[PDB]
Amino acid sequence: EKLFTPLKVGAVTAPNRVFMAPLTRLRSIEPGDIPTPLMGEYYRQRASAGLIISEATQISAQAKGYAGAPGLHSPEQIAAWKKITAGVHAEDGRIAVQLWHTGRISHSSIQPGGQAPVSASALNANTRTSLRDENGNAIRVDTTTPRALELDEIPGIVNDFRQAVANAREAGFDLVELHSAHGYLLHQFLSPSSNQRTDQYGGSVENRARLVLEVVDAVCNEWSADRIGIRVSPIGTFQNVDNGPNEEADALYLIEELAKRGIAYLHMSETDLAGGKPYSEAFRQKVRERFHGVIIGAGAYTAEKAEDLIGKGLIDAVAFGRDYIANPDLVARLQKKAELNPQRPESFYGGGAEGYTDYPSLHH
Ligand SMILES: Cc1cc2nc3c(=O)[nH]c(=O)nc-3n(C[C@H](O)[C@H](O)[C@H](O)COP(=O)(O)O)c2cc1C
Repeated sequence: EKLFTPLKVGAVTAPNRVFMAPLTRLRSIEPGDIPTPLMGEYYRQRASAGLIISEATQISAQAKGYAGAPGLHSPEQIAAWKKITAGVHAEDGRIAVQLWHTGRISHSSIQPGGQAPVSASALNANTRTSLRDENGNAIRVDTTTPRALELDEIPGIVNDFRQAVANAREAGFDLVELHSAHGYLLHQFLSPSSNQRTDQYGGSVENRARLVLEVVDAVCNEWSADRIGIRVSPIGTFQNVDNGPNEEADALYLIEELAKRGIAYLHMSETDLAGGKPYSEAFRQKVRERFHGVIIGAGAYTAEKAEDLIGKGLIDAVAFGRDYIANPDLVARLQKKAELNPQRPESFYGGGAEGYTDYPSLHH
C-alpha cells in the first residue's frame, strides 16, 4: 500500500493519497452566496483526507452559474470561509479552494443585472444548470445563451482570478485549484467546440490556452506557484464540451506549458459520471514526461485502481467524489478495508443536513 503514505503537494504535506474531490453541494446562503456553519461541519468531518478540495467557488459575482454555490469575492464570504478553514485546521487537515467562473453554464436570472452570462463565444451550452425555486429547493433550468467576451474584458477575468486567490490566502486555504475542467469558462476557451474566436484567444491551441495560462501566471505571481493546482478534463466530452479533434496533442501542449510555471499539482478528471474510454498507460506516461509536480487522478476510481496506478508511478494521489460524500472517514475505511456507507444521490444537491452531515463514521 502506497495510498496511506505521505506526499508533498506544493507548500503542504499530505499524510496520505486519499483526497476529497471538489463537490458542488449547493447549500450556501442566498442572498450573498455565503458559506455556512453546516458546510463547516461537513468539511471538518472529512479533515482526515490527505487533502480536501472544496466545492467549486465563484471568483466573482459574474462567475455564478448555480444557485447555492459559494463565492470567495465578498467580505462576508471571506469571513465565512475563514471559519471553515479554521475548523479543518483544528482537526489537522489541509484544504484547497476550487475556484471557477461558470461562463455559459449559467442563467441570466442569477447574473448581475439579470443579463446573459459570458463565454468565449455566443453559443448556448445546451444543458441545464441548478437554480432554486421560491421555497429554496434545487431545480434544473436550461442554460442561457451567452455573450462573447470583448477582448477588453479579458484582463478583468484574469484579475478576478488573481483577486480570488488573494482572498483564498487570507481565508486560510492551504492551496487553490483552478477549475479548468468540465465545460466551465476556462474550458470553454480551451475547447474548439465552444471557442470560435478570431482574436488571439481563439484558433490555434496556443491561442485557446492563452487565457488559462494568463490566469496561472497571475495567480502564481499573486501568491506562489507551490500554492496553485489546476483541474483539467482534457480527454473526452464533458457537459457537451468536447476537446476537439486533436485532444491528446492539445492536452500535452497545455501540460508542457503548465510545467514551466512549477505549479503544485495537475488534477485530471478522466471521465464524467456517465463514463468514457479510460486513459491509456501510454498517455499517462506522456503526461508524466511533461509535468514535474503532483498528479491527481479522478473519475470512478476504486482504492484498487488507485493503488495500481500509484504503484506503477503514473499518478501520485486519487480524488474520490461520491465515496467522500458518503464516508467522512473514507481514509480509515479504506485503510481497514471496512464497508462503506450507502450513497443517497437524491441529496447530493441542495437541501440541508440530511444527506450532507448525517453519514456516520465507523465509530461514534
Ligand atoms: C455531486 C457532485 C458534485 C460535483 N462537483 C464538482 C465540482 O464542484 N468541481 C469539479 O471539478 N468536479 C465536481 N464533480 C466531480 C467530482 O470532483 C469527481 O471528479 C467525481 O465525483 C469523481 O468520481 P467518483 O464520484 O466516482 O469518485 C462533482 C461530482 C458530484 C457527484
